[PDB]
Amino acid sequence: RLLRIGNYKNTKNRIIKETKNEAQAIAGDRIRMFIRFPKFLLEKIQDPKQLLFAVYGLLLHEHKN
RNA sequence: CUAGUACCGAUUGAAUGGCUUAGUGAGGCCUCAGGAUCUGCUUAGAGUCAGAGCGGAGAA
Repeated sequence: RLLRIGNYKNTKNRIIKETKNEAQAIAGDRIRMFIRFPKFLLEKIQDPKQLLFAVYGLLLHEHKN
């Protein structure tokens, strides 16, 4: 069930090279983003003028143990 | 499998520079012309009323 990689180096840089090529929105774009968000967590959101709220992308397999 | 290194070699792709055939050529300067306008003199208008004629300067 665990992911196994072999050459970490050759996998790492190969993945990055594709990702910049497949980019849909790029630096300096104005964007709206729609996130499938479980509504019960909404109680934890704070006013973004008082508290920093930030969003990060993930690379393909980074979710796998 | 990755790295490096060079060779051709495809589009002139897409540019920069030297030499070169043919053709064209801005601008000011010199020179042949032109004469919007302004103005002096003169017999002459009326007793400024005009006209004519002889000069000087001079922009496009």
